Amino acid sequence: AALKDQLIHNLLKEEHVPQNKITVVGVGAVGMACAISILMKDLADELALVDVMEDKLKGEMMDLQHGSLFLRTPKIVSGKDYSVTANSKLVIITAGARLNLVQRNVNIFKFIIPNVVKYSPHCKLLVVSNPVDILTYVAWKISGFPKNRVIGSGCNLDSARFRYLMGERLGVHALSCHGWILGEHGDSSVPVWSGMNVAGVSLKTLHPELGTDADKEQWKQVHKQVVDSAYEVIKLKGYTTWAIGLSVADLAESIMKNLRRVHPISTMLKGLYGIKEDVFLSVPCVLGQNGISDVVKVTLTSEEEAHLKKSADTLWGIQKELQF
Amino acid sequence: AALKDQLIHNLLKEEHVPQNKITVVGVGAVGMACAISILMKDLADELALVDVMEDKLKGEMMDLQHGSLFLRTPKIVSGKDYSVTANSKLVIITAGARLNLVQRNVNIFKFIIPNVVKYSPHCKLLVVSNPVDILTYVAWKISGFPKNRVIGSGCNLDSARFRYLMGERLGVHALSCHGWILGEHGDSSVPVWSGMNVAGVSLKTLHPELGTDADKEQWKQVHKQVVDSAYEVIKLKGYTTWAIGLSVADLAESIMKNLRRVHPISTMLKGLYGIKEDVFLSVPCVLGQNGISDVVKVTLTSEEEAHLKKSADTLWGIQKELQF
Amino acid sequence: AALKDQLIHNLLKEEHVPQNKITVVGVGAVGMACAISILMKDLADELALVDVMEDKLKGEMMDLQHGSLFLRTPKIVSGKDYSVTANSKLVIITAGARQQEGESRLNLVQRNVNIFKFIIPNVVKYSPHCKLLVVSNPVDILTYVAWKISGFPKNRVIGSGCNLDSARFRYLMGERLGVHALSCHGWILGEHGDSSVPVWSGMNVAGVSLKTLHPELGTDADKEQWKQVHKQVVDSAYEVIKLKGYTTWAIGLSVADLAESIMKNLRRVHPISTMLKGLYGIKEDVFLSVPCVLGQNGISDVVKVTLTSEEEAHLKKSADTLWGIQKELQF
Amino acid sequence: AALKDQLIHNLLKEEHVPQNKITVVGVGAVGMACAISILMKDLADELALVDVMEDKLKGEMMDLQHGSLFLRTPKIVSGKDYSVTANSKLVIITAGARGESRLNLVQRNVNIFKFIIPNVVKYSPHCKLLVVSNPVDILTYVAWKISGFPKNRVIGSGCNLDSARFRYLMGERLGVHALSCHGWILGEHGDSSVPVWSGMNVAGVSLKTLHPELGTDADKEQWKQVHKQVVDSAYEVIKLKGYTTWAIGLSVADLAESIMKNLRRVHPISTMLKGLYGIKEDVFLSVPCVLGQNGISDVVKVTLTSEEEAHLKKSADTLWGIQKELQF
Ligand SMILES: COc1cc(OC[C@@H](O)CO)c(Cl)cc1NC(=O)CSc1ccc(C(=O)O)cn1
Ligand SMILES: COc1cc(OC[C@@H](O)CO)c(Cl)cc1NC(=O)CSc1ccc(C(=O)O)cn1
Ligand SMILES: COc1cc(OC[C@@H](O)CO)c(Cl)cc1NC(=O)CSc1ccc(C(=O)O)cn1
Ligand SMILES: COc1cc(OC[C@@H](O)CO)c(Cl)cc1NC(=O)CSc1ccc(C(=O)O)cn1
Ligand SMILES: O=C(O)COc1cc(F)cc(-c2ccc(C(=O)O)cn2)c1
Ligand SMILES: O=C(O)COc1cc(F)cc(-c2ccc(C(=O)O)cn2)c1
Ligand SMILES: O=C(O)COc1cc(F)cc(-c2ccc(C(=O)O)cn2)c1
Ligand SMILES: O=C(O)COc1cc(F)cc(-c2ccc(C(=O)O)cn2)c1
Repeated sequence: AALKDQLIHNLLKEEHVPQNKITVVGVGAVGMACAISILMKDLADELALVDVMEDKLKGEMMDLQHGSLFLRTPKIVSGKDYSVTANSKLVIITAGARLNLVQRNVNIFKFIIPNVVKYSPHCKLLVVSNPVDILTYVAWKISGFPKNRVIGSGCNLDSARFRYLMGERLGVHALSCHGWILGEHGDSSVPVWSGMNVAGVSLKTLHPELGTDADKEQWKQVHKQVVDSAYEVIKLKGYTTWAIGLSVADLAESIMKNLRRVHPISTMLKGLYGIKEDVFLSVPCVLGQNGISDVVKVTLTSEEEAHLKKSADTLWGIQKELQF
Repeated sequence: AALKDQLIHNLLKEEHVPQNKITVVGVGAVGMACAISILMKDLADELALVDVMEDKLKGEMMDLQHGSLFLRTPKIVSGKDYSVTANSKLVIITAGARLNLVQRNVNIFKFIIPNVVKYSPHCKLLVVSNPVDILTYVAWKISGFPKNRVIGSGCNLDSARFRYLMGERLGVHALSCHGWILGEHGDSSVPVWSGMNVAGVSLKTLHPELGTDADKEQWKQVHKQVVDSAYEVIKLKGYTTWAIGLSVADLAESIMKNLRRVHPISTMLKGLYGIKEDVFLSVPCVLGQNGISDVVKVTLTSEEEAHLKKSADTLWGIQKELQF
Repeated sequence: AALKDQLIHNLLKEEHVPQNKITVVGVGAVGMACAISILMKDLADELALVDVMEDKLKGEMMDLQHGSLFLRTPKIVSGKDYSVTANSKLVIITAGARQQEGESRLNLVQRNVNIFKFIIPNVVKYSPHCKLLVVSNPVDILTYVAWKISGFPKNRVIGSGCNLDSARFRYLMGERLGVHALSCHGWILGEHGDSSVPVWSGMNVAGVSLKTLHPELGTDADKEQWKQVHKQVVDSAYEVIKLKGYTTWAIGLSVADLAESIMKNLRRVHPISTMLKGLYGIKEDVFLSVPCVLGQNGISDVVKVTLTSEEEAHLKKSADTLWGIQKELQF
Repeated sequence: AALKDQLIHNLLKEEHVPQNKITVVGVGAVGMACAISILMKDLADELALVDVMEDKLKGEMMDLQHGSLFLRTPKIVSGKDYSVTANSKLVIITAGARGESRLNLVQRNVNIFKFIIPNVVKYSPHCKLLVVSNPVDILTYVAWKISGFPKNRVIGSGCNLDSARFRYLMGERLGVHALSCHGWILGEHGDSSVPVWSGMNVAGVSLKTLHPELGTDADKEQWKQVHKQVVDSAYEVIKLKGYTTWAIGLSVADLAESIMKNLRRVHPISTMLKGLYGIKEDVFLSVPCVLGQNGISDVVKVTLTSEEEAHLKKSADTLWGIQKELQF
C-alpha cells in the first residue's frame, strides 16, 4: 500500500463544503494586503484569489501556501476561473483598470460580478475599487443582490486615518479618539465636526471654531491631510497597501463574526438623508452576517445635509451615463 | 418615536441562524473554563450554555455577557430548555453525576443527548465527562450519530501534560517536545516511548532503557506523574479546570477551522489496532469540520498492542452492564 | 551522560531575567480569572501568583502549567514568599477579607488595610518599579491605601474603579440599541458602586449624542427610563452574586484589557480610579474614576469631562465620604 | 487655552523608553512582509524601519501608521539615521544588493553590512541580530564577525522557511495540516541543504521505518523530490511573481515571537556551529536551536548518517573557502 495508507487509515468519505470561505478578486497591492490581513486574523477556513494575471496569481497563491505552518487557514486556492470562488461568504473586489475610465471598470465588473454571483449566490460583496461609491453601485446593479449584501469600503480607511491623525494631536491612541468622515469617498467627503470626541467630550463644544477658517488650530487641515494622504503615500512608495488592507479585514471581521459593529462604509441610501437617487454614500452602518442591516441617522448641520445631497446628485449624474 | 428609532434606521428585517454556534453542556468548573477559553479564542459567533442548575446557569451567562466589550462573540445564551442550543456546529458535554456511578451518568446522557440531537441534528459531539471513553460510547449509542461526529477528549490533555513535563526535563517548550499517550484514558493509558523526540531525534534510540524499570533516569515515573496529576491538583485546589479547558478549546479550533490537525482523542476504533469491539480509545486522530475522518496507524510493540486490546475488553465489559 | 546532555548541547549559561512579568496577588475567583485572561492575551512572558493559601496556590499554578502547550507564556510561578514576584512590570491586587456576620463594613475595610500593610511593602520590595493595579473592594479606598503604603508616585498606582461598570453600561446600552457594545459609548465615573455617575451627555453611537436626540435621557421624567440602565449597572454585581455566588469572567476580562494598555504602552482612555485631588473640583486626597490615558508609566493624563453642576456635586460628596472613611483608618 | 490642554490634563512627563522595540533593516518586499507580520502578531510596542531609499521609507512608515486603529503597536518610526533604531531588543537585517559572480555579489553585500551592522551595534548594543539577506549562512557570519557580538546573539533565518515549506508539502501528500507533519532541513541554506529523512514523522510514527526507501532513489513515491521541490520553490515563485514575501515574513515573525516571549521553541536556524556536528571552521549552518530572549541558547544534536555528516562538512568547506576570500 502507498505510504499514506500505511500511516493513515481513512474512516470517512470527505465532502469539502467550505464554511467560512472568503475570496479576494485581484491580487494587486491592495488585494494581497487584504489577503494577508485576513489570513493573519484567522477569519476564513478557506481563501480564494482570482485574477486574469495567471502567473502572478499562481505565485501569490504559492507564496501564501508556503506559510501554512504559521497560519490557521487550512486551504488557499487560486485560478482565472471563478469555480475556485464557489460558496464564498464574502467576496472582496479589488479589481480595476489602469479619458474617463469608469465604463471600462464597468466593463470589468460586467464580466467579474456575474461570474461571482454564479459561484457564490448567497455571498456578501465588498467593493474596494475606486471610484468606490460608483463601482459599488455598479456591482449592486449587475449582481441582482438586495442592497444589504453589497458594501463599499467607502470612508472606512479615511475615518481610520482621521482618528490616527486626531490621536497624534491629542496624544492618545486612535482607538480612544472618535471621529467620522462620511459622504462621498475622496475630496468631497464630510468631516463631521460635531461628532469628534474623547471619552464623550465633544471637541466642537469645547472649541466652537473647530474645523472653520477662523480655527487657530487649523483642524480643517486634518481633514485636508486625510483627503491627500493617499496621493502623498502614492507619491512616496507608488501605491498604498497595508492600511487599506487592514481596514478591509476589520470589515470582514464584523461580517464573518456577525459583530454588528458600526463602520463608516458605503451603502445604498436612497430613502435616507434626504436622498432620492439610487447611489451609495458612507454613513455609520451596522455591519454583520447579513451585510448592512441598519444605519445610524446622524444629526447633520443644514450645509452638511446639502453637501450629502450634492454628492448624491454628483454620483448619479455620472451613473446616468454608464451602460450595463 | 423611540430613541432607538431616532438613532437607527432599520434597513433589513432578518432572521437568526448562527453560522458558528458552540454549546457547552454543564456550567461547572470544567464547562465554564471551556467556555471562557472558547470565547477568548474567537471560535464562535454564538455560545449557548445549558445545565439544570438554573440560577448558576443564568449567573454564569450574565457574567460572560458583561464582558462583551472585550470579546468578539456577539451572542451568548443559556437555558434549561435545549432549544437554546439549536443549530450548533459543536456541542461539548461536561455533564455528569459503587459503580453504577456510570449508570447514573448513563441516565443523565439518556436525557441530555436526545435533547442535544433534536435541536442540532448535524452537530459534532465532544464528550469530556469522565469516565470519558465509556461516556463517549454512550452518547454515540444514544445519539445515533455516525462515529466521525462523536468525539471524546480522551488522552488529549494527558499528552499535553506529558509534553509539558518532558520540556521541563529537557529545558525546551512543550510545543517543541513530542510524545503521545494513547488508548484508555486514566491509569491504563499507554506512553508510546518510541515516539518521543525533539526535532525528530528519537529519545528511545539515544537511550534504549527509556521508560523501563532499569531506566536510571526513571522516565516511567513521568507517565505515572501524568496519570496522577488530576488527583494531585484536585488534592490541592478541589478540581481541575484551566488546563482541560485550554485543551478542549484547542480541539474546538481544529473542528471550527477544519484544520485537519492530528490530536490524541478517543474515537470508535472497531476494526483498527486489532480491536473488534464497539469501544472508544485515544489514537492519533485527524480532526476537522467533519469530526474525526482519519486515524494515524501507530506502530505499536506487541506489548503495546495487547495493552490496547486489554483496554478494549475491559471497556466492553463495562459497557455490557449498562441499561439503555 | 544524561539524556538531556546527549540530546541537547548547551551553549549559554542562562541568568534568567523576566522582561514582561506580571504578578497576580490572590488566587480566588477574581485573581484566577485575571490570570487566565492575561495568559490568553499573551501579555506577559512570566506570570507569578501569591496568596496565603498554599495548597490552593500550588493547585492553580500546576493547573495553568499543564496548559502550557496551548499558551505563549513560558514561565508560570507561585509561592507564599514574594521573592517569586521580583521584577514585575505589573502587580494586580485582588486580596481581601470576606466579611463575617457580624463585623461592620468599616472594620472589614480595616482588616483589608491590615492585609495591604503586609502585602504592599512586600510587593514594593521585590518590584520597586512595578505598576500597581488594585481590584479589591472597596476599590477607590483600597487603592488610596495601596498608594499611601507603597510610596509610589501616583501615576503608578491605579484602581480598576468604574472600568467594568462602564463596559457593563455599554453592553446594556447595545442591548437596547441593537448594536455591539464596542460601538456604544458611555461613561460611568466617580465613585465605584451605588454613587457612580452615568455621564449622560457623553453617551453616543457614531458620535451622535443620545442626549441631544432625547433630552429626557436619564431624567426622572424620561419615558424610556434610561436611568434604570445605570441602576442595572450598579446592581449587576449583586444580581450575579445572587445567581452564582460571586463574579469572575467579566471583571477578569476588564482587568486584562487594562493590563494590555499598560504592557503595550497604548495610551488608550479607560474609566479607572486615580488620585485626582486638585482636579474635577476635588480638594481631598481621594481616588475617583475619570477617563485616564493608560500606558507603560501608568496613568499619564486624565481627560477633563465637562460635568454638570449636579454631577460635580455628586463627585465632591463622594470625595467627602471617602476622605471621611480614610481618616478613620489605622495605617 | 489650546484644545488638547482644554481636553486633557497632563500629569506625567516623558521618560519614553521602548520596552519591546523591533527594528527591521530594509523596506523591500521581505522587510515590509516581516514588518506587517510582526505588527499583526503584536510582538513589539515600537517598530522602526531603516533604509537608504528615503522616499520609499517615509511612504512605508506612513502606510503602516494609517492602520494604527487596527493595531496594538502604538509607535512606528523610520529614517536613514540609525538613531531611530536605538534600544532595539531585536534587529532584523534584510538589506542587500541584487556574470557578476557569487563572490563579487557577496563582497558588495559585505560592504553594506560594514556600514549597517556597526550602526546597528552603536545604537542597540544588547540587541539580538537576525539576518535574512542571502546568502544567509555567509551574511550571518559577516554580521557576527563585524558586530563583535557573542554567537548566541547573531542568528540567520537559514532553513527555517524551508523546513516549513517541507512540512507543508508533506502535509499535502498526507492529507493533514503542516502543523501535524514533522521534518527537518538542516545544513547550508538552499540546494546543499539536507532533508533529514529519519526525523520525518506524524504522531511520532517514523515515516522512514514504515517506508524504508524514504529519501532514496529506489523510491516509487519519489519522496526525495519533495526536498527538491522545497529547494526550488523559492525561484519558482520568483519566476511567477518576481520575488517572494508573505512566507518569509511569516517565518521571520515566528522566530521573533520565540525571541520576544522567550519561548525556547526549537527552530531550524543558522548558528555558528564550529565544534558541533563535526565542523572545524568558523561557519554558520542551520541546526535545531532553542531560541529565547538571549538568542540561541542551546542546540539539539541530531543523529546524522555518515553521508549526512559528509554533506555538512562539505558545506562548511565551501562556506569557509568563500569567507576566506572576503574583505572586511
Ligand atoms: C484590467 O482588467 C482586470 C483587472 C483586474 O484587477 C487588476 C488589479 O487590480 C489586480 O491584479 C482583474 Cl482582477 C480582472 C480584470 N479583467 C477581467 O476580469 C476580464 S474582463 C475585462 C473587461 C474590460 C477590460 C478593459 O477594458 O481593460 C479588461 N478585462
Ligand atoms: C446531576 O445531573 C446533571 C448534571 C449536569 O452537570 C453537572 C455539572 O457537571 C455541571 O453543573 C447537567 Cl448539565 C445536567 C444534569 N441532569 C439532567 O439533565 C436531567 S437528567 C438526570 C438523570 C439522573 C440524575 C441523577 O441521578 O443525579 C440527574 N439528572
Ligand atoms: C485573609 O487575608 C488574606 C487574603 C488574601 O486573598 C484572599 C482572596 O481574596 C484571594 O484568595 C491574600 Cl492573597 C492574602 C491574605 N493575607 C495576608 O497576606 C497576611 S496579612 C493579614 C492581615 C489581616 C488578616 C485578617 O484580618 O484576616 C489576614 N492576613
Ligand atoms: C544597496 O545598499 C543597501 C540596500 C538596503 O536594502 C535594500 C533592500 O533590501 C530593501 O530596499 C539597505 Cl536597508 C541599505 C543599503 N545601503 C547602505 O546602508 C549604505 S552602505 C552601501 C555600501 C555599498 C553599496 C553597493 O554595493 O552599491 C550600497 N550601500
Ligand atoms: O491594488 C491594485 O491592484 C489596484 O489599485 C487599487 C484597487 C483597490 F481596490 C483599491 C485601491 C485604493 C483605495 C484607497 C486608497 C487610499 O485611500 O490610500 C488607495 N488605493 C487601489
Ligand atoms: O466540572 C464539572 O462540571 C464536573 O466534572 C468534570 C466534567 C468533565 F467533563 C470533565 C472533568 C475532568 C476531566 C479530566 C480532568 C483531569 O485530567 O485533570 C479533570 N476533570 C470533570
Ligand atoms: O475573588 C476573590 O478573591 C475576592 O473577591 C474580590 C476581589 C477583587 F479583587 C475584586 C472583586 C470584585 C470586583 C468587582 C465586582 C463586580 O463589579 O462584579 C465583583 N468582584 C472581588
Ligand atoms: O526583499 C528585499 O528587500 C531584497 O531581497 C531579499 C532580502 C532578504 F533579506 C531575503 C530575501 C529572500 C530570502 C529567501 C527567499 C525564499 O526562500 O523564498 C526569498 N527572498 C530577499
